Amino acid sequence: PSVLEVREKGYERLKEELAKAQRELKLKDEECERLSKVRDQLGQELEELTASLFEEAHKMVREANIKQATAEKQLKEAQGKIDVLQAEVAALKTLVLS
Amino acid sequence: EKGYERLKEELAKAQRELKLKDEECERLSKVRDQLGQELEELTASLFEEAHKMVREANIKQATAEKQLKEAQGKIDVLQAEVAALKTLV
Amino acid sequence: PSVLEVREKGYERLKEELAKAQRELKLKDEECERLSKVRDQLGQELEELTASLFEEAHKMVREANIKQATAEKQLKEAQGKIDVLQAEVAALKTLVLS
Amino acid sequence: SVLEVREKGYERLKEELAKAQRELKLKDEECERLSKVRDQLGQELEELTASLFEEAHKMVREANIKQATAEKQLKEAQGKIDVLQAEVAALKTLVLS
Repeated sequence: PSVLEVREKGYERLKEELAKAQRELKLKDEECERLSKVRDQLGQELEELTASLFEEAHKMVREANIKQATAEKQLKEAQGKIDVLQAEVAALKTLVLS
Repeated sequence: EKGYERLKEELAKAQRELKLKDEECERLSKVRDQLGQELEELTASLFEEAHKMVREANIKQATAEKQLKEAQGKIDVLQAEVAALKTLV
Repeated sequence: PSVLEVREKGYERLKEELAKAQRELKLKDEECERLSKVRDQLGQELEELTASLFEEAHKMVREANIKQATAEKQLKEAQGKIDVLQAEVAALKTLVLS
Repeated sequence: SVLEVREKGYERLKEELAKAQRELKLKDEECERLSKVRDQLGQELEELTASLFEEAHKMVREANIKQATAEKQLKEAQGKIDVLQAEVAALKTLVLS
Protein backbone atom coordinates (compact mmCIF):
# COMPACT_ATOMS: atom_id res chain seq x y z
CA PRO A 1 0.00 0.00 0.00
CA SER A 2 1.65 3.21 1.21
CA VAL A 3 5.01 1.43 1.49
CA LEU A 4 4.94 1.02 -2.30
CA GLU A 5 4.38 4.77 -2.72
CA VAL A 6 7.34 5.41 -0.41
CA ARG A 7 9.26 2.92 -2.58
CA GLU A 8 8.57 4.78 -5.83
CA LYS A 9 9.22 8.13 -4.14
CA GLY A 10 12.49 6.73 -2.81
CA TYR A 11 13.34 5.48 -6.30
CA GLU A 12 12.93 8.84 -8.05
CA ARG A 13 14.43 10.70 -5.08
CA LEU A 14 17.49 8.45 -4.95
CA LYS A 15 17.87 8.81 -8.72
CA GLU A 16 17.88 12.61 -8.42
CA GLU A 17 20.43 12.50 -5.57
CA LEU A 18 22.63 10.21 -7.66
CA ALA A 19 22.48 12.71 -10.54
CA LYS A 20 23.32 15.59 -8.18
CA ALA A 21 26.31 13.67 -6.79
CA GLN A 22 27.40 13.08 -10.39
CA ARG A 23 27.24 16.82 -11.13
CA GLU A 24 29.18 17.76 -7.98
CA LEU A 25 31.81 15.09 -8.62
CA LYS A 26 32.26 16.21 -12.23
CA LEU A 27 32.62 19.88 -11.26
CA LYS A 28 35.17 19.15 -8.52
CA ASP A 29 37.04 16.84 -10.90
CA GLU A 30 37.34 19.65 -13.44
CA GLU A 31 38.63 21.93 -10.67
CA CYS A 32 41.19 19.26 -9.76
CA GLU A 33 42.30 19.20 -13.39
CA ARG A 34 42.78 22.98 -13.36
CA LEU A 35 44.85 22.82 -10.17
CA SER A 36 46.88 19.94 -11.61
CA LYS A 37 47.77 21.96 -14.71
CA VAL A 38 48.68 24.96 -12.54
CA ARG A 39 50.89 22.68 -10.43
CA ASP A 40 52.61 21.36 -13.56
CA GLN A 41 53.32 24.88 -14.84
CA LEU A 42 54.75 25.93 -11.47
CA GLY A 43 56.91 22.80 -11.42
CA GLN A 44 58.30 23.52 -14.88
CA GLU A 45 59.06 27.14 -13.92
CA LEU A 46 60.88 25.98 -10.78
CA GLU A 47 62.77 23.47 -12.93
CA GLU A 48 64.02 26.16 -15.31
CA LEU A 49 64.97 28.46 -12.43
CA THR A 50 66.87 25.61 -10.76
CA ALA A 51 68.86 24.86 -13.92
CA SER A 52 69.65 28.57 -14.30
CA LEU A 53 70.91 28.71 -10.71
CA PHE A 54 73.16 25.69 -11.24
CA GLU A 55 74.66 27.20 -14.40
CA GLU A 56 75.16 30.50 -12.57
CA ALA A 57 77.02 28.72 -9.76
CA HIS A 58 79.33 26.96 -12.22
CA LYS A 59 79.98 30.26 -14.01
CA MET A 60 80.89 32.00 -10.75
CA VAL A 61 83.26 29.14 -9.86
CA ARG A 62 84.92 29.42 -13.29
CA GLU A 63 85.39 33.19 -12.96
CA ALA A 64 86.88 32.80 -9.48
CA ASN A 65 89.29 30.18 -10.86
CA ILE A 66 90.32 32.55 -13.67
CA LYS A 67 91.05 35.43 -11.28
CA GLN A 68 92.92 33.04 -8.97
CA ALA A 69 95.12 31.80 -11.82
CA THR A 70 95.87 35.38 -12.90
CA ALA A 71 96.79 36.34 -9.34
CA GLU A 72 99.08 33.31 -9.03
CA LYS A 73 100.93 34.02 -12.29
CA GLN A 74 101.35 37.68 -11.37
CA LEU A 75 102.54 36.42 -7.98
CA LYS A 76 105.27 34.36 -9.66
CA GLU A 77 106.42 37.37 -11.68
CA ALA A 78 106.36 39.48 -8.51
CA GLN A 79 108.47 36.87 -6.70
CA GLY A 80 111.11 36.95 -9.42
CA LYS A 81 111.15 40.74 -9.22
CA ILE A 82 111.52 40.44 -5.43
CA ASP A 83 114.54 38.17 -5.89
CA VAL A 84 116.19 40.65 -8.28
CA LEU A 85 115.49 43.62 -6.00
CA GLN A 86 116.81 41.73 -2.98
CA ALA A 87 120.05 40.87 -4.80
CA GLU A 88 120.51 44.50 -5.83
CA VAL A 89 119.72 45.54 -2.23
CA ALA A 90 122.37 43.19 -0.85
CA ALA A 91 124.88 44.57 -3.36
CA LEU A 92 124.10 48.18 -2.43
CA LYS A 93 124.25 47.55 1.33
CA THR A 94 127.55 45.69 0.96
CA LEU A 95 128.87 48.58 -1.15
CA VAL A 96 127.90 51.23 1.42
CA LEU A 97 129.20 49.28 4.44
CA SER A 98 132.96 49.40 3.91
CA GLU B 1 67.43 33.34 -4.48
CA LYS B 2 64.22 34.88 -3.15
CA GLY B 3 62.29 33.75 -6.23
CA TYR B 4 63.47 30.16 -5.81
CA GLU B 5 62.23 29.82 -2.22
CA ARG B 6 59.03 31.75 -2.95
CA LEU B 7 58.18 29.72 -6.06
CA LYS B 8 59.12 26.51 -4.23
CA GLU B 9 56.72 27.31 -1.38
CA GLU B 10 53.99 28.21 -3.87
CA LEU B 11 54.50 24.86 -5.60
CA ALA B 12 54.28 23.01 -2.27
CA LYS B 13 51.08 24.89 -1.39
CA ALA B 14 49.56 24.04 -4.78
CA GLN B 15 50.47 20.40 -4.10
CA ARG B 16 48.67 20.49 -0.74
CA GLU B 17 45.54 22.08 -2.23
CA LEU B 18 45.47 19.64 -5.15
CA LYS B 19 45.83 16.70 -2.77
CA LEU B 20 42.99 17.97 -0.56
CA LYS B 21 40.57 18.44 -3.46
CA ASP B 22 41.60 15.09 -4.98
CA GLU B 23 40.83 13.29 -1.72
CA GLU B 24 37.47 15.09 -1.61
CA CYS B 25 36.79 13.86 -5.16
CA GLU B 26 37.54 10.31 -4.00
CA ARG B 27 35.09 10.71 -1.11
CA LEU B 28 32.37 11.93 -3.48
CA SER B 29 33.12 9.00 -5.79
CA LYS B 30 32.61 6.51 -2.95
CA VAL B 31 29.36 8.24 -1.93
CA ARG B 32 28.19 8.05 -5.55
CA ASP B 33 29.01 4.33 -5.65
CA GLN B 34 27.03 3.68 -2.46
CA LEU B 35 24.04 5.54 -3.88
CA GLY B 36 24.31 3.46 -7.06
CA GLN B 37 24.32 0.19 -5.13
CA GLU B 38 21.33 1.33 -3.06
CA LEU B 39 19.48 2.17 -6.28
CA GLU B 40 20.38 -1.31 -7.57
CA GLU B 41 18.86 -3.06 -4.54
CA LEU B 42 15.75 -0.85 -4.59
CA THR B 43 15.39 -1.51 -8.32
CA ALA B 44 15.52 -5.28 -7.77
CA SER B 45 12.84 -5.01 -5.07
CA LEU B 46 10.67 -2.93 -7.41
CA PHE B 47 11.04 -5.57 -10.12
CA GLU B 48 9.89 -8.28 -7.72
CA GLU B 49 6.89 -6.12 -6.80
CA ALA B 50 6.11 -5.56 -10.49
CA HIS B 51 6.16 -9.29 -11.22
CA LYS B 52 3.84 -9.76 -8.23
CA MET B 53 1.41 -7.17 -9.63
CA VAL B 54 1.42 -8.76 -13.11
CA ARG B 55 0.79 -12.23 -11.69
CA GLU B 56 -2.04 -11.05 -9.43
CA ALA B 57 -3.73 -9.06 -12.21
CA ASN B 58 -3.55 -12.08 -14.52
CA ILE B 59 -5.02 -14.29 -11.78
CA LYS B 60 -7.95 -11.94 -11.15
CA GLN B 61 -8.60 -11.66 -14.90
CA ALA B 62 -8.61 -15.45 -15.24
CA THR B 63 -11.03 -15.78 -12.31
CA ALA B 64 -13.49 -13.25 -13.75
CA GLU B 65 -13.33 -14.90 -17.17
CA LYS B 66 -13.87 -18.35 -15.65
CA GLN B 67 -16.94 -17.20 -13.70
CA LEU B 68 -18.24 -15.64 -16.92
CA LYS B 69 -17.78 -18.94 -18.76
CA GLU B 70 -19.62 -20.86 -16.03
CA ALA B 71 -22.47 -18.34 -16.14
CA GLN B 72 -22.65 -18.73 -19.93
CA GLY B 73 -22.88 -22.52 -19.67
CA LYS B 74 -25.68 -22.16 -17.13
CA ILE B 75 -27.39 -19.79 -19.58
CA ASP B 76 -27.11 -22.43 -22.32
CA VAL B 77 -28.68 -25.09 -20.08
CA LEU B 78 -31.51 -22.79 -18.99
CA GLN B 79 -32.19 -21.77 -22.60
CA ALA B 80 -32.34 -25.41 -23.68
CA GLU B 81 -34.84 -26.17 -20.90
CA VAL B 82 -36.87 -23.08 -21.84
CA ALA B 83 -36.98 -24.16 -25.49
CA ALA B 84 -38.04 -27.67 -24.44
CA LEU B 85 -40.79 -26.39 -22.13
CA LYS B 86 -42.10 -23.98 -24.78
CA THR B 87 -42.10 -26.86 -27.27
CA LEU B 88 -44.18 -28.82 -24.75
CA VAL B 89 -46.80 -26.05 -24.53
CA PRO C 1 83.98 17.45 -16.11
CA SER C 2 83.82 17.98 -12.33
CA VAL C 3 80.83 18.17 -10.00
CA LEU C 4 78.74 20.04 -12.58
CA GLU C 5 79.14 17.38 -15.29
CA VAL C 6 78.74 14.47 -12.85
CA ARG C 7 75.78 15.67 -10.80
CA GLU C 8 74.38 16.80 -14.16
CA LYS C 9 74.38 13.17 -15.29
CA GLY C 10 72.74 11.90 -12.11
CA TYR C 11 70.33 14.84 -11.89
CA GLU C 12 69.22 14.44 -15.50
CA ARG C 13 68.91 10.68 -14.98
CA LEU C 14 66.50 11.01 -12.05
CA LYS C 15 64.76 13.86 -13.88
CA GLU C 16 64.11 11.68 -16.93
CA GLU C 17 62.84 8.83 -14.75
CA LEU C 18 60.38 11.25 -13.11
CA ALA C 19 59.26 12.50 -16.53
CA LYS C 20 58.65 8.90 -17.62
CA ALA C 21 56.52 8.22 -14.54
CA GLN C 22 54.55 11.41 -15.22
CA ARG C 23 53.88 10.48 -18.86
CA GLU C 24 52.74 6.96 -17.96
CA LEU C 25 50.49 8.34 -15.20
CA LYS C 26 48.92 10.78 -17.67
CA LEU C 27 48.26 8.02 -20.20
CA LYS C 28 46.61 5.78 -17.61
CA ASP C 29 44.56 8.74 -16.38
CA GLU C 30 43.24 9.38 -19.89
CA GLU C 31 42.32 5.70 -20.24
CA CYS C 32 40.50 5.92 -16.90
CA GLU C 33 38.49 8.84 -18.28
CA ARG C 34 37.58 6.91 -21.44
CA LEU C 35 36.50 3.82 -19.48
CA SER C 36 34.58 6.07 -17.09
CA LYS C 37 32.63 7.55 -20.02
CA VAL C 38 31.89 4.04 -21.31
CA ARG C 39 30.65 3.06 -17.84
CA ASP C 40 28.40 6.14 -17.71
CA GLN C 41 26.90 5.38 -21.13
CA LEU C 42 26.18 1.78 -20.14
CA GLY C 43 24.61 2.97 -16.89
CA GLN C 44 22.32 5.43 -18.67
CA GLU C 45 21.29 2.75 -21.17
CA LEU C 46 20.47 0.45 -18.24
CA GLU C 47 18.35 3.27 -16.78
CA GLU C 48 16.38 3.58 -20.03
CA LEU C 49 15.86 -0.19 -20.23
CA THR C 50 14.70 -0.26 -16.60
CA ALA C 51 12.17 2.52 -17.23
CA SER C 52 10.89 0.68 -20.31
CA LEU C 53 10.46 -2.52 -18.28
CA PHE C 54 8.49 -0.71 -15.56
CA GLU C 55 6.24 1.01 -18.10
CA GLU C 56 5.62 -2.34 -19.81
CA ALA C 57 4.74 -3.91 -16.45
CA HIS C 58 2.24 -1.17 -15.60
CA LYS C 59 0.76 -1.45 -19.10
CA MET C 60 0.26 -5.21 -18.79
CA VAL C 61 -1.36 -4.72 -15.37
CA ARG C 62 -3.69 -2.08 -16.82
CA GLU C 63 -4.72 -4.32 -19.72
CA ALA C 64 -5.38 -7.26 -17.39
CA ASN C 65 -7.55 -4.98 -15.24
CA ILE C 66 -9.48 -3.89 -18.35
CA LYS C 67 -10.21 -7.46 -19.43
CA GLN C 68 -11.18 -8.35 -15.85
CA ALA C 69 -13.63 -5.44 -15.70
CA THR C 70 -15.20 -6.44 -19.02
CA ALA C 71 -15.57 -10.04 -17.86
CA GLU C 72 -17.19 -8.86 -14.62
CA LYS C 73 -19.72 -6.64 -16.40
CA GLN C 74 -20.63 -9.42 -18.83
CA LEU C 75 -20.90 -11.67 -15.77
CA LYS C 76 -23.46 -9.31 -14.23
CA GLU C 77 -25.48 -9.33 -17.46
CA ALA C 78 -25.25 -13.13 -17.51
CA GLN C 79 -26.55 -13.28 -13.94
CA GLY C 80 -29.56 -11.11 -14.77
CA LYS C 81 -30.26 -13.28 -17.81
CA ILE C 82 -30.01 -16.35 -15.55
CA ASP C 83 -32.60 -14.85 -13.20
CA VAL C 84 -34.97 -14.16 -16.10
CA LEU C 85 -34.52 -17.63 -17.59
CA GLN C 86 -35.07 -19.31 -14.21
CA ALA C 87 -38.25 -17.29 -13.69
CA GLU C 88 -39.45 -18.41 -17.13
CA VAL C 89 -38.60 -22.04 -16.31
CA ALA C 90 -40.59 -21.93 -13.07
CA ALA C 91 -43.51 -20.13 -14.76
CA LEU C 92 -43.68 -22.54 -17.70
CA LYS C 93 -43.43 -25.47 -15.28
CA THR C 94 -46.43 -24.01 -13.44
CA LEU C 95 -48.36 -23.62 -16.70
CA VAL C 96 -47.65 -27.21 -17.74
CA LEU C 97 -48.56 -28.35 -14.22
CA SER C 98 -52.03 -26.83 -14.67
CA SER D 1 8.22 -16.61 -22.18
CA VAL D 2 8.08 -12.83 -21.73
CA LEU D 3 9.96 -12.79 -18.42
CA GLU D 4 12.78 -14.92 -19.85
CA VAL D 5 13.26 -12.55 -22.79
CA ARG D 6 13.25 -9.32 -20.77
CA GLU D 7 15.34 -10.96 -18.05
CA LYS D 8 17.84 -12.15 -20.66
CA GLY D 9 18.31 -8.70 -22.18
CA TYR D 10 18.34 -6.93 -18.81
CA GLU D 11 20.90 -9.31 -17.30
CA ARG D 12 22.98 -9.08 -20.48
CA LEU D 13 23.24 -5.28 -20.34
CA LYS D 14 23.72 -5.37 -16.56
CA GLU D 15 26.58 -7.86 -16.93
CA GLU D 16 28.20 -5.63 -19.55
CA LEU D 17 27.97 -2.71 -17.10
CA ALA D 18 29.55 -4.83 -14.37
CA LYS D 19 32.43 -5.66 -16.71
CA ALA D 20 32.96 -1.96 -17.42
CA GLN D 21 32.97 -1.33 -13.65
CA ARG D 22 35.63 -3.99 -13.02
CA GLU D 23 37.85 -2.63 -15.80
CA LEU D 24 37.47 0.93 -14.49
CA LYS D 25 38.35 -0.16 -10.95
CA LEU D 26 41.45 -2.04 -12.14
CA LYS D 27 42.70 0.95 -14.13
CA ASP D 28 41.97 3.23 -11.15
CA GLU D 29 44.14 1.08 -8.88
CA GLU D 30 46.85 1.17 -11.55
CA CYS D 31 46.61 4.98 -11.59
CA GLU D 32 47.01 5.07 -7.81
CA ARG D 33 50.11 2.87 -8.01
CA LEU D 34 51.65 5.04 -10.74
CA SER D 35 50.79 8.15 -8.70
CA LYS D 36 52.62 6.78 -5.65
CA VAL D 37 55.66 5.96 -7.80
CA ARG D 38 55.58 9.49 -9.24
CA ASP D 39 55.42 11.01 -5.75
CA GLN D 40 58.38 8.95 -4.54
CA LEU D 41 60.45 10.00 -7.57
CA GLY D 42 59.50 13.63 -6.96
CA GLN D 43 60.58 13.51 -3.32
CA GLU D 44 63.87 11.84 -4.29
CA LEU D 45 64.48 14.60 -6.84
CA GLU D 46 63.75 17.19 -4.15
CA GLU D 47 66.34 15.72 -1.77
CA LEU D 48 68.90 15.39 -4.57
CA THR D 49 68.26 19.02 -5.52
CA ALA D 50 68.89 20.17 -1.94
CA SER D 51 72.16 18.21 -1.84
CA LEU D 52 73.21 19.73 -5.17
CA PHE D 53 72.56 23.24 -3.86
CA GLU D 54 74.61 22.58 -0.73
CA GLU D 55 77.49 21.22 -2.82
CA ALA D 56 77.28 24.14 -5.27
CA HIS D 57 77.42 26.68 -2.44
CA LYS D 58 80.42 24.79 -1.04
CA MET D 59 82.22 25.01 -4.39
CA VAL D 60 81.46 28.72 -4.79
CA ARG D 61 82.70 29.55 -1.29
CA GLU D 62 85.88 27.50 -1.69
CA ALA D 63 86.68 29.02 -5.09
CA ASN D 64 86.17 32.52 -3.70
CA ILE D 65 88.43 31.67 -0.75
CA LYS D 66 91.24 30.42 -2.99
CA GLN D 67 90.93 33.49 -5.22
CA ALA D 68 91.08 35.77 -2.17
CA THR D 69 94.17 33.96 -0.88
CA ALA D 70 96.03 34.26 -4.19
CA GLU D 71 95.09 37.94 -4.49
CA LYS D 72 96.16 38.66 -0.90
CA GLN D 73 99.55 37.02 -1.42
CA LEU D 74 99.87 39.06 -4.62
CA LYS D 75 99.16 42.25 -2.66
CA GLU D 76 101.80 41.33 -0.07
CA ALA D 77 104.31 40.67 -2.86
CA GLN D 78 103.52 44.07 -4.40
CA GLY D 79 104.00 45.85 -1.09
CA LYS D 80 107.33 44.09 -0.63
CA ILE D 81 108.29 45.22 -4.14
CA ASP D 82 107.46 48.83 -3.22
CA VAL D 83 109.51 48.58 -0.01
CA LEU D 84 112.51 47.10 -1.83
CA GLN D 85 112.30 49.79 -4.53
CA ALA D 86 112.26 52.48 -1.85
CA GLU D 87 115.32 50.88 -0.26
CA VAL D 88 117.09 50.83 -3.63
CA ALA D 89 116.29 54.51 -4.20
CA ALA D 90 117.53 55.44 -0.71
CA LEU D 91 120.76 53.44 -1.02
CA LYS D 92 121.48 54.83 -4.49
CA THR D 93 120.85 58.32 -3.11
CA LEU D 94 123.45 57.59 -0.43
CA VAL D 95 126.00 56.38 -3.00
CA LEU D 96 125.36 59.41 -5.24
CA SER D 97 125.75 61.86 -2.33
